[PDB]
Amino acid sequence: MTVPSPLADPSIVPDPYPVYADLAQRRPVHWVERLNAWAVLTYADCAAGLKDPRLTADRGLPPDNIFHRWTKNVVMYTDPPLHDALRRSVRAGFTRAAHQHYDQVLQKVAHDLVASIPAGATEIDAVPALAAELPVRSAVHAFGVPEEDLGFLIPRVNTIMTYVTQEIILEKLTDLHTYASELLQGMRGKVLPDTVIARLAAAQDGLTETTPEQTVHQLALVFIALFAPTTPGSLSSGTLAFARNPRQVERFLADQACVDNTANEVLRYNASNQFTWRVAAKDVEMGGVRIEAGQTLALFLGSANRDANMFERPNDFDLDRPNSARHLSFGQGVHACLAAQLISLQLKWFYVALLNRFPGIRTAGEPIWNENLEFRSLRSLPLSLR
Ligand code: HEM
Ligand SMILES: [Li+]
Repeated sequence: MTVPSPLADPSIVPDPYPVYADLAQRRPVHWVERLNAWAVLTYADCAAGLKDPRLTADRGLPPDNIFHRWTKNVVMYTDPPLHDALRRSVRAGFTRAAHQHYDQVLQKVAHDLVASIPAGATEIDAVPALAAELPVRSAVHAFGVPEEDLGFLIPRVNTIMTYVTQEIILEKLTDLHTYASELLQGMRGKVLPDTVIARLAAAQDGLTETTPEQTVHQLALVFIALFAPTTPGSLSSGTLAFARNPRQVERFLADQACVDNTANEVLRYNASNQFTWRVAAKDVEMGGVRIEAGQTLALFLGSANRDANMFERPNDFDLDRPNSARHLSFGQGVHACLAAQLISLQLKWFYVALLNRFPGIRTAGEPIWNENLEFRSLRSLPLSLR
């Protein structure tokens, strides 16, 4: 627990993959002091870890604080059986029928955003112009966040997501709860019909295994996830991958199977959430290391996704890869991303619109990355359009 590791250093965020690969070969499970946790780097160990009921997500200041009340009442930080009740209680937003509707909505929203870039424009910064914007348009039109309430919501989520005191974070999380409960009573903006939130709102008279107060907690989680840097990061990193791989732009334009695999290969190529957290409920052994009950683990999804044992030539962005769907960028098992299909639709329709209008995208200078590996996301992506 005293051996140095570079994994929590901002210096590796621009390109963490050679670091992951060097460390995995020698110490696939090892202690990272700045994370206060055991890093887990291989695909096999990350996948086992996500499936392991001995590893809890219940990670939970005065004891009645809102962070504790929130975490103990949302799917992301609870274990079965409560987790499973909480997850069933939001199923109405994410049915097969709902996704057939979101498919159509997201095709149009992505098309219209890309079409708003003048055809004669020669350059853009694809992060603010596109990657930051499409998730907001999707939040409004697919999820049903009222357009008129974005001024309230987005800056508060940005503050909560800061890489600012503990007091301020508790205040903004309190505000999200206030907003969520008032939204459901018609006191805030108008929720568009047939959206995720409209469906959840209509389901509230039918609760059987969760409480109205838990709906409020979970909606606060949804707002944080919606405006987190994860969706922008996926959009911008995939845009960079196409800009650096013109042969894959060609394959995308030539082959519907490549289009169909684009969301998953983009997600595999760069996990936005490069690691997620677990706590050992009981002693476990991983990577030859005895991890004791109570200790924290960081499962490096981003490393797993470039493990050559699962993905041959893992550093190739390859739309013809046959097993891209095995990526761990949405996790796996109990806590697998609630919005996985919504996100993959958003990604698919973005690249359809982008590469048909601007097949000639290329970088116009070096991309600039952020400094937080956990929520890894380009700050700027200067892009020539022609
Ligand atoms: C590219 C965008 C996104 C990525 C890469 C992503 C990634 C993830 C990952 C890795 C997990 C599993 C965490 C774990 O096992 O500890 C997860 C869970 C979750 N995600 Fe996403 N997410 C994205 C967008 C969203 C959005 C927009 C929403 C809005 C609803 C969302 C809602 C959730 C929820 C509620 C969970 C917890 C599910 C449960 O515990 O049962 N995610 N996500
Ligand atoms: Li940043």
